[PDB]
Amino acid sequence: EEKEILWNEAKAFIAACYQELGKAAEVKDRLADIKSEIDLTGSYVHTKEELEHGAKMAWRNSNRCIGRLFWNSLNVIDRRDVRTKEEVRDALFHHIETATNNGKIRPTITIFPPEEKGEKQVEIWNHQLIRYAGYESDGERIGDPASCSLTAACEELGWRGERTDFDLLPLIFRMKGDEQPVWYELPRSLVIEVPITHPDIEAFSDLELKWYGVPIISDMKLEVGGIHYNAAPFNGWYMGTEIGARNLADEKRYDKLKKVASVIGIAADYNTDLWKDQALVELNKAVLHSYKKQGVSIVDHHTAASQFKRFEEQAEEAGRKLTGDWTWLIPPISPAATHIFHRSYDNSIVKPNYFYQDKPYE
Amino acid sequence: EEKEILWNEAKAFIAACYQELGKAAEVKDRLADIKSEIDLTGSYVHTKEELEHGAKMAWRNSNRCIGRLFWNSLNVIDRRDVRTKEEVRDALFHHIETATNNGKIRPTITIFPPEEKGEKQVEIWNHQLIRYAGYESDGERIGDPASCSLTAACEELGWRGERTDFDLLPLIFRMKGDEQPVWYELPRSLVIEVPITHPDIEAFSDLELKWYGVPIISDMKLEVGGIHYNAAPFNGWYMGTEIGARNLADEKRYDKLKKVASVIGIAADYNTDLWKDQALVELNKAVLHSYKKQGVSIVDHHTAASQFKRFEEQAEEAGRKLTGDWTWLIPPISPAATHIFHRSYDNSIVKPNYFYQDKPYE
Ligand code: HEM
Ligand code: HEM
Ligand SMILES: CNCCN(C)c1cccc(CCc2cc(C)cc(N)n2)n1
Ligand SMILES: CNCCN(C)c1cccc(CCc2cc(C)cc(N)n2)n1
Ligand SMILES: [Cl-]
Ligand SMILES: [Cl-]
Repeated sequence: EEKEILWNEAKAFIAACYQELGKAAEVKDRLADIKSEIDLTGSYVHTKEELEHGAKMAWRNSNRCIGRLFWNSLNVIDRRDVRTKEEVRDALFHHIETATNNGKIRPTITIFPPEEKGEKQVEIWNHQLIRYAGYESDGERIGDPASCSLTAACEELGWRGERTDFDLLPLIFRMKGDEQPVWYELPRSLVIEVPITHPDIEAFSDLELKWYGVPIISDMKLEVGGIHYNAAPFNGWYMGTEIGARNLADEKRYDKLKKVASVIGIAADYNTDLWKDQALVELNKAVLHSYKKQGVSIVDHHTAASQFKRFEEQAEEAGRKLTGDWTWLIPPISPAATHIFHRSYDNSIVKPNYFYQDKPYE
Repeated sequence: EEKEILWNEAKAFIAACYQELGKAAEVKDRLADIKSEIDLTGSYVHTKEELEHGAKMAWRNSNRCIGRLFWNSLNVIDRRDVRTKEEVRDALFHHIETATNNGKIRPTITIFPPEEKGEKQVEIWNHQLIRYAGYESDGERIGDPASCSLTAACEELGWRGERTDFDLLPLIFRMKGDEQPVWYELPRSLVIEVPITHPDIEAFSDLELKWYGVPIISDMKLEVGGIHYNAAPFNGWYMGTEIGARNLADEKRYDKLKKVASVIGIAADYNTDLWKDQALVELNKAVLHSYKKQGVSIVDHHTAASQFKRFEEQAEEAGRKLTGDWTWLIPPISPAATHIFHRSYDNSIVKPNYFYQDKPYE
């Protein structure tokens, strides 16, 4: 069954990929090569062209992603050659540096060797390559609650956080053959962070808020033509609402709305004053202002939705079916102000794509 | 097939209704009475208790409605006795008066005779009993665009609007046997309206905005135990976002955000300033403030979601499955600030319920 699944996925991907690349005449011979390769080895190896276009198609097929207009300019780094934990570490350091690009963020994916018999070659434990630690002990909450379990797992391995609200977690990953992951502290020179200030309200800096520049998801599986790249971290630039309406605002994250209300000079006592909504708007204005002022890439949700509208138009013009997940495409601030809110989307799963996988901690 | 559908729906409804009312021992005899009644007449007649509880269950089963905590206090008015258009008109005038209750809004439904062989006895053309007219001619848009087709249909029948931005549409409905609906101007003494002002910004009144107090949906079908009450107008009180984030804000409705931005003293030039979000918050604050100041019932979306959370808890405690439509339950302002955003809902259809039906205009 395994090989049959692989071969069927392979035929569908190669046909589609080569058609898009204008190389349809080569499909037959390539498929023959593949079929024999599967027969002999139990798997097959993507050409660099297939891997690159496959990663791009996967992004294009990501139903929940509003940022898909730019799918074809994804920067794909082929690291299927890595064999050592130093090579992996250095490839991850390099991804951060090249994606960050001094603030002019480049959407990038680094692709490590794929699973073989479902056996992972490299297993990345981080949810994002750059993320803050979280702690909870004796009623005291410090840092990002979303990172509590990973933070505890790191501290089991000999790492120790300073217990600031913004401790950078180390990179942590496990190699095939090793029982325990290794961890490496992030060189701070690699990590751009942005202090949050407000364009009009000087007191906003009193909150001492900041966030990191580049979100780099490192725990999803890239699937291309039946091959499972469980380790393939990717990044874009932030949409401001992710920081201002979720990371800093959610009660189960940094939970800052009451403190925001206070610094902007409004009462936080009555639902009918809409103080939470007002605080959310000002926090989200501060986030965009701060990233722009520092020269770090960011997009606001209105511009992002406008770009997504163009992605819809491009899909129809290219004769491709559009798929989307309305519940994730609408922004968490003023969603009815975007065209997304007012239409529906087919939530069908198309491959290549990115998929969740089980955490090795928890 | 018709009678079989009716009989099956009847058995399911009577069993459930009588169980909830603690009258399960009476189910068998009542069902016998019903089965014979269907045999002889082709239909059956609800007792006043069944009709009342059926209307309440229907509201309780309305997946898209955040206001369902109060389903059991719905005020049901049985008008299955009406036969003349004057009786219908007067029943609709009465609904407005009793539901309005001098501003202390009472959720109310008035139930007219049901369809017989799919033949309607009374056909109400209004979408809501109280709504503003809309006009479009030679590039000029006046009033509420959502009412353009109904307004044109009214003016075909001899009505003429003053072409203000807030013309009250007449009541319009058709009786069985008549080819044309009749229309009746609404007595203004029956209609409470609220001028929109802002608690802090005096200039807000310069926009000369207002809205009506009571939303009374009059074009949905109530279905109870296989009986189709196509004419059964119902009302609640508004959630403020319906007025401030949709009716006055949508580009295809009153489209006021640019004018709001100007009166609150902010630029409306850059997406990254989040001027639309800021305008939406202030407009929505003004709406709540204005209804409260005038003593007209209204709920803000935070309080409404808190009530809905209690509805969820009540459902589990009563051993009833909960159904909901996430896409409609989340408010259009700060949805992630509500618990609704962070969970999922089973969107299954349970009867009794309210259903869309074809418009007789358009
Ligand atoms: C260029 C800037 C980008 C922006 C602003 C953006 C924005 C977003 C947002 C807001 C989400 C919603 C998920 C959440 O909030 O937790 C999302 C989902 C997603 N994005 Fe993007 N994205 C971008 C680039 C990328 C890239 C480069 C990839 C991969 C190559 C990608 C793949 C995805 C995937 C797979 C999801 C769904 C994750 C899930 O199911 O939980 N995005 N994106
Ligand atoms: C008491 C105050 C009430 C509030 C604040 C409320 C709020 C809402 C809101 C915001 C919607 C979303 C639909 C839209 O925005 O267009 C809705 C849907 C609905 N409500 Fe309520 N509601 C209330 C009372 C009632 C009552 C009394 C009934 C019937 C007895 C009812 C039946 C429904 C139905 C059937 C829908 C779905 C309509 C559709 O599918 O388009 N509601 N409600
Ligand atoms: C619902 N999403 C769960 C968390 N995961 C797996 C996830 C996956 C993709 C994107 C996100 C949001 C963080 C993010 C990532 C990227 C690549 C870009 C961006 N603007 N924001 N999160
Ligand atoms: C998506 N809804 C389409 C318009 N319809 C049919 C509809 C039906 C029920 C409720 C609404 C919103 C207006 C309304 C009605 C009622 C009874 C209460 C309320 N707060 N708001 N609209
Ligand atoms: Cl994030
Ligand atoms: Cl309305």
